[PDB]
Amino acid sequence: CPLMVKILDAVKGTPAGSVALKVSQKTADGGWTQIATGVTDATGEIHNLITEQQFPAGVYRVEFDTKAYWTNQGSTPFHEVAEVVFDAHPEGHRHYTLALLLSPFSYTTTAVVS
Amino acid sequence: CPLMVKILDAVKGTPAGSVALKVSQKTADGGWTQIATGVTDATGEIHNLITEQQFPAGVYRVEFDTKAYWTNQGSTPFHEVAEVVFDAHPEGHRHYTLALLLSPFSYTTTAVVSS
Amino acid sequence: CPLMVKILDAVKGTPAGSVALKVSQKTADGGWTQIATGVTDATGEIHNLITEQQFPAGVYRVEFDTKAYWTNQGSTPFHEVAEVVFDAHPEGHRHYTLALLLSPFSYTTTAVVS
Amino acid sequence: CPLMVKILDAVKGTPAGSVALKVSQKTADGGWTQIATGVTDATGEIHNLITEQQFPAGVYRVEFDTKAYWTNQGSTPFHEVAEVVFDAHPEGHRHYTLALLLSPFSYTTTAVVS
Ligand SMILES: Oc1nc(Cl)c(Cl)cc1Cl
Ligand SMILES: Oc1nc(Cl)c(Cl)cc1Cl
Repeated sequence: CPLMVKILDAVKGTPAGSVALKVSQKTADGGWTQIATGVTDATGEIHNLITEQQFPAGVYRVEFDTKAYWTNQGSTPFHEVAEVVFDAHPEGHRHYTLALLLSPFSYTTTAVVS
Repeated sequence: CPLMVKILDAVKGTPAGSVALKVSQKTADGGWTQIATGVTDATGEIHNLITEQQFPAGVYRVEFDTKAYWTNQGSTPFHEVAEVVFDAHPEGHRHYTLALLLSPFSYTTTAVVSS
Repeated sequence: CPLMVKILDAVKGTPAGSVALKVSQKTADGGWTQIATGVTDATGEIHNLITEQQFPAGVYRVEFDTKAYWTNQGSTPFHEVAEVVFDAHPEGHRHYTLALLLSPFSYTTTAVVS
Repeated sequence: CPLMVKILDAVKGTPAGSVALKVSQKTADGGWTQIATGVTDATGEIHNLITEQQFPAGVYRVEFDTKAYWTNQGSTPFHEVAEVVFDAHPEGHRHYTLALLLSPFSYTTTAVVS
C-alpha cells in the first residue's frame, strides 16, 4: 500500500473515523484530476486506498473532507477542506503516510516517507 | 484589515520571512479568481493584504509557497504548497488571522477569528 | 519584557483567555524555584510577567494550567498541565515568545526567539 | 501494552529513532517516582514500555530527551526536554498512546485513549 493516511481527532482523543477523502493527480497540462476516493475506518486509516499502479511518480493532492467530519460531530469547523499537495517518488519509489491531526479551527499535516 | 497572516519557522524559531502567498476567491462556477498577492515581512506578517471592500462573504483560498521558502532555507520539503481554504462571513468588523507553523515535513494551520 | 506568551484555542478559534501559568527557575541543586505566576488576558497574552533583571541565563520551566482551561469550558482534557522547559540566553540575552496552541487532547508548543 | 508512544521527526519525515524517555508516577507527597526508561526503535516506538502492574490510576509524567535527539541530528534545539503529564484511568482504566511530533523549536503532543 504505497499511500496511507492516519487521522486523529484532537477534541476526543481518538482516531477520526468516517473521514471522506479524495486523491487527485496533477496533469501535464497543470490542473487536477480525481483518481480515487476513500473513507477512514474507526482507526483513522484507509486500507487499499490506491494500487502501486495508480501511484506513479508525480504531484498528487489529497483532499480531506474535514468540514463534513466536524459537522457530523456537532462542531463548527473553520476550514472548508484540508488539502495535502506533494510530489511523489521525486527521486525513487517509496511509501507515503499522511498523518493528520484535526481540531475544529486547526489541523496539522505531517508526512512519513520511507 | 480583515485578513492577516502569521507564519513561523519551527526549525529556526523565528517568523518565516519572505514567504509569497496568493489570495483567491471562489467564483459562482466553482473556479478561483486571484484577488491579491503578498510576501511576508520579517515578522511573518503581511500588513494591508486586502481591504475590507475586497473581502466580501464567500469562500477564499490562501496559497503559501512554502516549497520555495524551504528550498531557499536549504531544506528539502515535503509539501508542494500550503493551502488554507475557508468560508468568510466578515460581518461586523470580523477579522481573520491565519497562523501557520512550518516544518519541512509538517505544517500546522490555525485560525483566529474576531467578533 | 523578555518572556512573552501567546496561547490560542484551536476549538473555537480565539486566543485562550484566563489561562493560569507559573514560571520556575532551575536551581544549582537540580530543583525548581518559582519566580512568577500570571494569567493570560483575553488576547492570550501576559504583560509584565517577569523583568529582564529577574530572567538571568539558565533553565526555566513555564507550567500552563491547561486542564482548568478546558474543565472550566465543560470539556474533558487529556493533559494535567502543559510544561515548556528551555535553557535561556545560552549564548547571550534574547527575547522569548512561547506560543501555545491548545486542544483538549493535544497541544503544540513553539518558541520565537530574538 | 497500556502505554505506547509514537515519535515522528518533522524535519526529515521519518519516525524519530533512538529517543530516550523516562516514565514517572506522581507520589502522594507531590513528588515523582521513576517507573521506567526506554529508547525508541526506528519506528519511533517502544514495545512494552511498562506493564499493567506498574500503572495504577494516578498522574504520570513522560519525559522525552528531545534535546539529545536534535543534538545528535546536528540541529540546535529549543526545548531541554518534552514533557507529557496526564491523569491515567481517571474514569476507569484505559489504554494510552502518546504521539509526539518533533521539530527543533516546536513539538506537538497528542493522546489517543483506548
Ligand atoms: O499510529 C500512529 N501513527 C502515526 Cl503516523 C501517528 Cl501521527 C499517530 C499514531 Cl497513533
Ligand atoms: O499574533 C500571533 N502570534 C503568534 Cl506567535 C501566533 Cl502562533 C498566532 C498569532 Cl495570531
